[PDB]
Amino acid sequence: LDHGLHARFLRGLSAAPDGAAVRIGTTSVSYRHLHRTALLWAGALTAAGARSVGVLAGKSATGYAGILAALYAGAAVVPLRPDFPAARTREVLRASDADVLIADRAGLPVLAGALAGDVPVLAPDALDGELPEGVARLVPRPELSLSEPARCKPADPAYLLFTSPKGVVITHGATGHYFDVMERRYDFGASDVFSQAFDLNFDCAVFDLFCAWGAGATVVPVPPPAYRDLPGFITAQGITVWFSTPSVIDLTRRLGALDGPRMPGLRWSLFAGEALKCRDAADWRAAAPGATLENLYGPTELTITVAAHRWDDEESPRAAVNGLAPIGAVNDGHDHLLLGGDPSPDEGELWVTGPQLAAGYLDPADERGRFAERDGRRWYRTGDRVRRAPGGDLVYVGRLDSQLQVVEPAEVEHAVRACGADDAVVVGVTELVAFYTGIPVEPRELVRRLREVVPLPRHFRHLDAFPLNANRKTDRLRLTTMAADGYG
Ligand SMILES: C[C@H](N)C(=O)NS(=O)(=O)OC[C@H]1O[C@@H](n2cnc3c(N)ncnc32)[C@H](O)[C@@H]1O
Repeated sequence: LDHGLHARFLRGLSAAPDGAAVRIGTTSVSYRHLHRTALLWAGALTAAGARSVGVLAGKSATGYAGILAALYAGAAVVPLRPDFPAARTREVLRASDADVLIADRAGLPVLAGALAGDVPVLAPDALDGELPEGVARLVPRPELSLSEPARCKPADPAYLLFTSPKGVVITHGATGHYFDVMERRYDFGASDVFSQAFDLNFDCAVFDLFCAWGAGATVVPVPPPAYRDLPGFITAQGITVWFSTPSVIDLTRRLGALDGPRMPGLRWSLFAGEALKCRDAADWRAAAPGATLENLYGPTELTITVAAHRWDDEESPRAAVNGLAPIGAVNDGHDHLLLGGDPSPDEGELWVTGPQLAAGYLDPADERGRFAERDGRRWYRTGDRVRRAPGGDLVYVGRLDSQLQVVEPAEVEHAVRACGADDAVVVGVTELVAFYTGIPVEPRELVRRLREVVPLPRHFRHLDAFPLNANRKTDRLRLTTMAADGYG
């Protein structure tokens, strides 16, 4: 089992071959059935010489098997979003130099557009007349099926993932170090049931898949209606491990769904992608009291997550800064610094180096200003302002470049929440606009409260919800435009 990332799936296969690898609605696909499908598809990918495989698919059997088939063929997985604009998907195919495309039924309608810039398509569910004319089809033959998955070197690409817009090359070796280190934090086993909440083109979906599969556990895609009541969905499905952006907490709370211990069977409550508020952690924890909660942090260029904090109902609120839970300690095997060009013991840009470094970007020229040399080593400059609490825990404060002159928006946001908002986004237009959710407050009352907690924005906007970007993060760029249009 030295194959690479996909060796995690082989370990599940060995532990629960006939157990459910993926549960899609009212049906399951077994490890064994995914394995054989991937061997079959990989034989076709191998015969066509595939080094990079576009996976143009949703949360379908085809899409999960397509990921595995790509890895089984020794190729990088290049996830493509069927619901993304076709022209964007064209750019990604060009940039990644994808050799083959695997498409499910959600991918078919976008495929004519996707291929309108030599790239055969493996689309099991399609009829011939459903592929655009010109496009050659990969029809996997059982006689060319591999007898076993390709074995890859730690340097080989496993995944090509795009940030929000550069292509990041994630290696087998880096995911190998990642899962080795994350597995040791947890107690996953074959009876666990993992959410699959992240989109397939977002790096955290790799944790969903390979932590579950590494344990012989079951992956359960979270369909969009489920967000009307996440705790109901978790309990109905017997989900033991939950992982998402922490926006789902305020969402669930707002809908009245976060009242009482509605998730008794949950064991792990994991959040990544944006700042986690203390208050949000404690609220989720009351709703899922038998689940350990963790705040997981990191950028795509450091393989999935690169720091972790295990929430403690008593200690974490003490270490909190600006109402935000700590991001904790960097993953084992990594060093970090907080730079001001001089290191600080207290606060600065977080720089990290270690085995989880991406191999780099699809265009090396993009590395400059992002990857950096220091003390003979290669680091990733996160562009995040991070503080060290007493205790040693790191705490994320904000984007390094968010500072203004009129000011640290994150301190204003914290003051708005201490005055009663569920959440706040403070942006510049130079003056301040403070968007907030929660109970509406007349702005002169909000100012009175803010002068009481911090002895100020000139404009306050109440929203039912912040807008979210493609990754289900607060869309701060959208809000900055809303501010400029309204008050420029
Ligand atoms: C978790 C996933 N690797 C991710 O979100 N990658 S990303 O490249 O899309 O975005 C990374 C940025 O999200 C923010 N972020 C990610 N996880 C976070 C956490 N737990 N707390 C605060 N900020 C976080 C930071 O600004 C970070 O640099």
